[PDB]
Amino acid sequence: TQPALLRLSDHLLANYKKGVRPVRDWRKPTTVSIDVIMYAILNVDEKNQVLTTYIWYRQYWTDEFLQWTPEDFDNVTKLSIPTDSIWVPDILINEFVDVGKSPNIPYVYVHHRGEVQNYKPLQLVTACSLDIYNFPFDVQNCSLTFTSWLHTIQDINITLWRSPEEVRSDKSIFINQGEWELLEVFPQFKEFSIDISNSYAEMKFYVIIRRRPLFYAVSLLLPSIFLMVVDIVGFCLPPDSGERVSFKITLLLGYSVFLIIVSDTLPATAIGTPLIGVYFVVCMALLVISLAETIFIVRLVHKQDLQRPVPDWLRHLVLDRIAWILAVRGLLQELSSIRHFLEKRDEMREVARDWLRVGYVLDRLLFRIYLLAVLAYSITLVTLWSIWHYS
Amino acid sequence: TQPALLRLSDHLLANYKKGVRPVRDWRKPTTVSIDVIMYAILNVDEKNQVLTTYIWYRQYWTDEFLQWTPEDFDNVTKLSIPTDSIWVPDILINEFVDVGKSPNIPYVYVHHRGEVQNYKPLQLVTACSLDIYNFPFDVQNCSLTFTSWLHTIQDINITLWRSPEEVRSDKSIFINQGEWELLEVFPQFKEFSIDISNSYAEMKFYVIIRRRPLFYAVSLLLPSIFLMVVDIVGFCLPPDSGERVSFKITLLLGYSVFLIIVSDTLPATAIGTPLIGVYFVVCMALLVISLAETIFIVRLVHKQDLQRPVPDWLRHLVLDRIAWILAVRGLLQELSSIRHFLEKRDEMREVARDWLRVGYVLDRLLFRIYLLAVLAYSITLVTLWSIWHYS
Amino acid sequence: TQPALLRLSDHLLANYKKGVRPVRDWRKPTTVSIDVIMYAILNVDEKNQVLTTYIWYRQYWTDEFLQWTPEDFDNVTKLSIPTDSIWVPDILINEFVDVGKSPNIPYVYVHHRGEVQNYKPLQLVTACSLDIYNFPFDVQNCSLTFTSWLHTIQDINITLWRSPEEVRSDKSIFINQGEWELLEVFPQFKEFSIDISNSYAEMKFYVIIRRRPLFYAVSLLLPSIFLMVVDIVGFCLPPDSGERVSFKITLLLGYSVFLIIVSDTLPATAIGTPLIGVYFVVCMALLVISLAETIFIVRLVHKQDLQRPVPDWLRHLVLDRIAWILAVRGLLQELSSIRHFLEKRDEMREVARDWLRVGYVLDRLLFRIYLLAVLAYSITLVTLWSIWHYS
Amino acid sequence: TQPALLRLSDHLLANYKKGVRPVRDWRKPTTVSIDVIMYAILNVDEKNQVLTTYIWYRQYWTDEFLQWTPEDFDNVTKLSIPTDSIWVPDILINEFVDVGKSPNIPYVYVHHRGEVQNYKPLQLVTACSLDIYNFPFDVQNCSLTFTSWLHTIQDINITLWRSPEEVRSDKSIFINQGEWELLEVFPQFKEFSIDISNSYAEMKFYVIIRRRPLFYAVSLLLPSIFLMVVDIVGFCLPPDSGERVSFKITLLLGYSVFLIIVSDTLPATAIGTPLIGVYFVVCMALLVISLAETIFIVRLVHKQDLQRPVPDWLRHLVLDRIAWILAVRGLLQELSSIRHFLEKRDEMREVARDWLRVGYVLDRLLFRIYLLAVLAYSITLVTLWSIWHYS
Amino acid sequence: TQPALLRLSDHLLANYKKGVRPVRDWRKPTTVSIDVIMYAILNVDEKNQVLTTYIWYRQYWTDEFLQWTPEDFDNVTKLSIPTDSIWVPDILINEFVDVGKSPNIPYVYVHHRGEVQNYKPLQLVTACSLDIYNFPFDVQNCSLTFTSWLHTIQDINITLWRSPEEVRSDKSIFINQGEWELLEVFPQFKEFSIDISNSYAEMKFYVIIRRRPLFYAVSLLLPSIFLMVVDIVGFCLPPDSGERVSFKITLLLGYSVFLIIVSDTLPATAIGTPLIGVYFVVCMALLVISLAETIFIVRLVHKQDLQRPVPDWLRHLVLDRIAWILAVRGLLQELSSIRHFLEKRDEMREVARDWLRVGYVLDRLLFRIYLLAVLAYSITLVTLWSIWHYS
Ligand SMILES: *[C@@H]1O[C@H](CO)[C@@H](O[C@@H]2O[C@H](CO)[C@@H](O)[C@H](O)[C@H]2NC(C)=O)[C@H](O)[C@H]1NC(C)=O
Ligand SMILES: NCCc1c[nH]c2ccc(O)cc12
Ligand SMILES: NCCc1c[nH]c2ccc(O)cc12
Ligand SMILES: NCCc1c[nH]c2ccc(O)cc12
Ligand SMILES: NCCc1c[nH]c2ccc(O)cc12
Ligand SMILES: NCCc1c[nH]c2ccc(O)cc12
Repeated sequence: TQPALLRLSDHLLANYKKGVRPVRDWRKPTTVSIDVIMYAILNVDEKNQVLTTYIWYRQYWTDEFLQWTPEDFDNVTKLSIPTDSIWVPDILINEFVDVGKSPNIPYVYVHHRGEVQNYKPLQLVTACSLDIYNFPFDVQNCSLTFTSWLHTIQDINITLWRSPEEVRSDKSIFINQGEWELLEVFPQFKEFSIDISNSYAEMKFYVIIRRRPLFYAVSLLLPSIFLMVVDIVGFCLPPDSGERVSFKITLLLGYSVFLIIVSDTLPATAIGTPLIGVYFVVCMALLVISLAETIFIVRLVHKQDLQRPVPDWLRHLVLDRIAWILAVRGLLQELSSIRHFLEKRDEMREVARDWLRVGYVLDRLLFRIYLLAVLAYSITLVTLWSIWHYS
Repeated sequence: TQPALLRLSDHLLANYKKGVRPVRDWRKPTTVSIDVIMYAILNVDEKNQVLTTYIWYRQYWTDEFLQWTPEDFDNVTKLSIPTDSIWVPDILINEFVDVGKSPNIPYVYVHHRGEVQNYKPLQLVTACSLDIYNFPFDVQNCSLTFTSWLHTIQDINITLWRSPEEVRSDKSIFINQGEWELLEVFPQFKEFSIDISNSYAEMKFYVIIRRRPLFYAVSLLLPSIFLMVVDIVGFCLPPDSGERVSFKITLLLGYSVFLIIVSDTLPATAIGTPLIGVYFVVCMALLVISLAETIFIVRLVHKQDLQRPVPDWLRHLVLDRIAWILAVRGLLQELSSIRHFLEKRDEMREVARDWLRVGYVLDRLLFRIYLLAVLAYSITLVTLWSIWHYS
Repeated sequence: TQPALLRLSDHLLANYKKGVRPVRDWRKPTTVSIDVIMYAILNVDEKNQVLTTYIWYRQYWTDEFLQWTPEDFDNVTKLSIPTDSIWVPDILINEFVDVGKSPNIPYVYVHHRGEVQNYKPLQLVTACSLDIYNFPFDVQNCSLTFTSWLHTIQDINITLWRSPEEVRSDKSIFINQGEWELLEVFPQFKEFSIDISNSYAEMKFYVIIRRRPLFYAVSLLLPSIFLMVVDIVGFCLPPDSGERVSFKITLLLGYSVFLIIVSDTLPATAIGTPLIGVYFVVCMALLVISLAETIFIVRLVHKQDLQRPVPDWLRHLVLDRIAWILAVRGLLQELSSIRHFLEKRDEMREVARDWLRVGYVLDRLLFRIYLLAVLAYSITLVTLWSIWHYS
Repeated sequence: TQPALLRLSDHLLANYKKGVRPVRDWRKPTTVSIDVIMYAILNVDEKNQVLTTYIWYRQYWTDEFLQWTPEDFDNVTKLSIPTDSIWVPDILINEFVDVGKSPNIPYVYVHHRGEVQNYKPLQLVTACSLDIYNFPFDVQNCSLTFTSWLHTIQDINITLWRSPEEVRSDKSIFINQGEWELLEVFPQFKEFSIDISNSYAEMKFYVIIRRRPLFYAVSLLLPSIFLMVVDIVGFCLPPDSGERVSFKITLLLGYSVFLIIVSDTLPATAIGTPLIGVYFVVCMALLVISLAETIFIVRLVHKQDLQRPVPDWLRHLVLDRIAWILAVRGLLQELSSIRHFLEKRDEMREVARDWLRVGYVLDRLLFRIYLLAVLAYSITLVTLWSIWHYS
Repeated sequence: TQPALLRLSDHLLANYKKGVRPVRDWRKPTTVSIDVIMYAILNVDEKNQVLTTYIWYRQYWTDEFLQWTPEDFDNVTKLSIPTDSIWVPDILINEFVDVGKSPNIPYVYVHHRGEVQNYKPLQLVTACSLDIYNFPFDVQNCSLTFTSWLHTIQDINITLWRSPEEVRSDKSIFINQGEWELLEVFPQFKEFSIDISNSYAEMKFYVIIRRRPLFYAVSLLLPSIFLMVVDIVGFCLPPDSGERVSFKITLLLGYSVFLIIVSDTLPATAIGTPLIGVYFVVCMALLVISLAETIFIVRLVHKQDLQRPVPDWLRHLVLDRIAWILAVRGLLQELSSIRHFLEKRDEMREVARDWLRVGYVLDRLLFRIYLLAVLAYSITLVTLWSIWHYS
């Protein structure tokens, strides 16, 4: 006698004519209204200039083909019908490496005022620019864009639906102890035109994502502590001995092994320059210049050299002080010959005493240069931490 | 004359109207009833904060559009019809990296009471948090979530169908000799609301998965045995010789090679800190401080140094004791000169005898410090094993 | 006037009603009949506890909806119709990492007796347990399983169709010079029941796959030949010199480099323990205990030590024998002083002669221990080869 | 009373007959008109001779089945209908490794003049040849091709639609601070015929893509600065000592480690030869020839050798100058014997004085050879930079 | 008045009955006619015994359901209709790892004689055997196979359509400067039968693909040049000194590092044996036997040894020659004692003179053995190059 409410859906799906743009008047544009929220962001591999994310997407647009009345229809204000039989526009992410593995979920809402609602989960992995000027503290600024690809500015209207102050702080839905944390987003409207008389719609979502170097600080500052340890063990030894040389070549090789461990654990891109690794290579360069000085001291303690201290080295010293600062006859003859050979034997020692005073001064000079270099890098690190603390 | 039972399926599929929400009364919510079991869990790559699993999923929901009578229908209580022609809700896993490669299997059950049954195998690889505070013994706690994505709390009711005590212990179906073993799961009901007047359903499955370090114990405790072997071979040698130095630099390089073998075989994440590797780096730091002490002993056995034992080293010693604890004339002249040169020749030996007593005491002091460090780490390892044995 | 035979297919496809379970009587179960053959097996990556294969699958089941008569139909006993319009059950592989990239091939056979035939190529990559107790000779036992996922034991009957003796030896179709070779398979029937009054069908295919170590034998036995070469070059040298020490530290580092080359070329899993690498680490442990003995001999040739040979070393020796086994006065005074200093100069040599006899005996003792260890490992390797030759 | 404009779409979709080639006259070919723009190019992995890109594609073709009149149709000049119901040709990229993950976007334009418009985003990863003759400055020339795969030259006409001067410079739409930058493209028309009487259409897009070595210059020129540093520290030392040998073997090993760091960070292909790495291997070859010379000098300072300076070394020197350039008797006897033994003791020194003058000249000769080699490589590098600056 | 030609396609698609095997008489088999061409072959990763290719595929088969007349149909001899509405057989590649990412392109040709034409691009990555007996020159022989998977030998006839002499040389369509080049292909027909009374069709395409080692020759022959350089620097040094030992241990470690660089840049499979790397390991084995000889010479220059030259070493020498080839009394007493101690002091030198003549001869003997080994390997390399030049 009395059928169910499903015939009402037949009255919702009698003569719909799917495929046509749903408007009463054609020059009046239809209005879609969109919103986005970020549940949890996945990892950033960052080698391919790429980033991954997984967001929840809300939209609704006025369909105007469907009228419902509250009377005699058993008060079904909200009801779900499949999206494969109704109209849907094309809102797409751009600059993407591939489309995310998203489900279909064919259900959308219909109501009395005609508009159709849609919720969808979608993930996107896309190419975007990141700054690696400072490695442990990264800005990681990016921008996503949505557009009506096949429709124009008088075809589909873009509505953000929400006041930007509560868009600015959306931290109620976020996963704990993640590596990357978000601080604020910024919605704004633009337009891009390729040629004349063709203007298409564009919506953009500005994103600031931030990671803290809680793991990188302990694992990266302690190699600098090891640098200070090898610097202060390169301090108390006399420069004239070769034992510091035989230690420091193995120390340079072990330092290169430990730093290539750190740098292949964390490699960088071909676009940006990590200045921490650049300063590590500068330390390796200053250490091999120090090793050139070291083998100069190794050659300096030899007996045979032709070097000039009078014409120009005195000028360098003055410039430093100005800017920077019968058988008894045979018996006596043979014993005097023994005395002469013994005198030659301890005559060996006087040849190396003149050399030892010069190279120690030049070693202390280049040690002061390296100390000012380490102090300037410490000022640079404190300044970078203060700039990041300014935020 | 008499057709087959397939016309009965025509009576089951005459006027179904697929796509409408099947209810008699609209404000009365439909009830789905769900259950999950885990046949075998796949490997966890754990670098991407991700885990893989493969589970079997059971659900059934009251359709109410289909009535069957036991009389005159040849007693077909249970029969299979394809799922592409009937209604199905949307129950989805969240925080997933991609949807699993699952089959379609278009067959579902219909009965006399109206409800439709569904069995499906599904695998999911999803992002989840893991704790790497202690590397060989891992808690590996996680949580999965199912929800009605497009339906609300008065739309679809979630039913767990099974008493939680027999949910707590489900070990009848599990694969032997796997790396990861499960102990218990915990079903519970929650609700999340983003804004006002919008409350959606949520079901959560708590999972404890556990691996035993049967391979990691033998392969990780034996490097500590090698650490004790190199510690006790660093004990019996006299500190004044350079042979311990020339061995210990090669020993430190070989120890670094063997430990980078262990650590690139098992790397960690950028979020958590493996304290075993941290203690290995602490041992490398104490060994290079020991090497700084070692080259201090190498410089200590030289003849030329200006060090003060009287003003402050005696204060350090007191502080340690308080807190821690004619031709014959020419012949005689020349032979006396030979005696004088020979006296100088064995006068060389007395200059190095004063140094040798001090550095041995400081070496034994820092050896006691390292022994207390190894003993404290042994207490820490036994305490961690006891905490894991508490479970 | 006379149409073609395609109208016969219309008589085969007039009122089929796809989607219903095809039976005359419902409690009588339909019978599927299945068979499998393996054309070529792909590689096993074996790190993820996973294996890949590509097999050919034959099945046929009685449809009973389709009757053909040999009279007046131009003798079409066998004809092909698409499988998208007819019924098909669900026979699935389990414990799979993902479904194989298989084609569709929509053609199946129909005949006079009603049953429908199906041939399909399908590949599967699935998780399965492998034994790595012995690395070059692997058993590689596994089991695959097929089931009716949505049907019960009174719904679909499983038929193997072939006598198990000719299932046991199927080597006519196999690719030559592959790494993995199969020997026999074993078909058997089981049943698994999760809860009461619910019993589902199960078919299992037992598989023995085997690889020969023709590459691993030459590349793995020759490092043991190098171990015997370094053992016999560690034999003829006197232990008192440091030249064997300075060679053996570089030999241990080069041996570690060559063995990490072998072991990162062939790594193992986190579940099983490769005992060949375990014995390699045992050889490294015995070599560093030998190196501790070696530096004990290095300290043994020094002049200053306080060791006790009388109280306990004699007890150790007895235990080894029991279980294991005027101016002329000034001239004469000064020349006698020269004689005294020269007597002291060759008095240096007598202090080191007492030490040299003890450590050679202990070195030969630990060399006998290492020789018995290598001989026991040779017995173990011959025993393992004999156990594999037993098959 | 008055229906909407959707019935007009019914008048657009009444008797379309999708699947037929839309022409009035068959021998008159239909005309497609195409254009391409490059929004942002992705990274080039370049190991697989492959490159990735993401472009925007515009096309339109005359359909001629659809007539619209401006009168009485409410002025709908442009309207969107789905592309799944209308005709579309096959324009495909060739030599592709796989098809890009592109969306469907089922909407195309229809107008009064009959032609249908289509916009699509598509990415393609394809095999193409690149030149690695010079590593930091790469030409990276390539060519893409579009064709009508199933249609012939009298079937589909290809139209580029745009004047080639404004095709030549299209830099208004390009992403900033990318690694690869484009300069110009070149459109042209060709034709390929496999056999006789079969000629098919072809369109080709020539692409010049360019990367700047802003990261590679600083990271690659500074190893050459290190090469000059080790060259000038190999200058001031005397060749006769072994300290330069013991440094230079460790210097060669450290140089090989640093260069294998650079070369496994940036590897090359199996097709092209990177001449910078070739010159690095040439420097390693000249350094091991220098090391052979070095150990020749090491053997040169020994006392026992049989070498001929008279017959042929004088000829080599002339060729170099021409082209390149009672008891007292017992007392006296025994003291004369002491004099004879002391004379033998300082007779040791005269044997090594003759050798030292020759090898220094040959060392300076090969140092001049290496200096001319480094100077020629500097000329080569400046010439290559000038050729790239010519562009 | 006069409709278009699309109604003709309706006359082509009125009563087609898709899904039936199209024949007039059933026992007369339908004939497909196929051809293949290779545009460009992709890279071969060769670790997984796998190869990739991308080919163009041409086929046509007689449909016989469609008749066209040249009269009154406006001369449409060739026209395109979609392939989703017409019959298509199943021609598949076998032994494939996965199906290639191929497009759909739903357009096929129909004509007056009834047959339907099809062109398709398809790529396939498949498992196939390769020979690595000689590494730089590879045969790389393979075979592909096509078959009618679901049809028998009286169902579908295979036609190659082209004379085999012009199949033998098809080099008009091939990409320049690729790594792999093809020389000839060989078409032939076979048949495989699993059981009795079941014989299915098979077509096979034999492929010879060839790569030239233009990069491998320069990068692989120059390590052999380095082997000759280290061999000739191991020639001029005297064997009695330890300086050759201290160089050659570092030379062996550096040679192992350089060769593991070459061998992890180019690794091999677990099936085949690369004899170049085998000869490299043989050179390492002969060098460590040479190092055992070297440390035998190191022990040979010591003063304390008990070796027998008389009983058996003379027999070895004969076998080599046969097959291979008052106070004055106190003064005189004390000065004679000084003479005796001085006589003992230069009595040290005579003990080491007897040893030095033997080990040089044995060193030259093993050097001749290594020279014959290098000469035999040179003969082997020239012979392998001549065998490859025979082709
Ligand atoms: C299809 O082609 C045939 C072959 O040319 C056409 O037959 C001839 O067409 C010419 C062109 O006008 C006439 O002059 C001849 O008289 C035709 N032959 C005969 C026997 O009448 C045929 O007309 C073409 N079909 C159509 C529709 O034009
Ligand atoms: N799981 C319920 C879906 C859901 C809840 N809140 C949401 C907010 C936005 C969105 O796209 C989706 C949602
Ligand atoms: N072959 C059917 C497997 C099976 C048996 N019982 C089950 C229960 C739930 C489920 O998802 C699956 C199953
Ligand atoms: N994003 C809107 C589509 C669009 C704008 N400009 C374009 C240029 C070319 C093209 O294929 C497409 C477009
Ligand atoms: N543009 C069509 C390419 C093409 C030309 N001739 C061909 C022959 C065979 C084939 O598969 C493809 C082709
Ligand atoms: N070309 C058909 C291959 C084939 C021959 N015999 C078979 C038997 C079973 C099977 O799945 C496949 C086959």
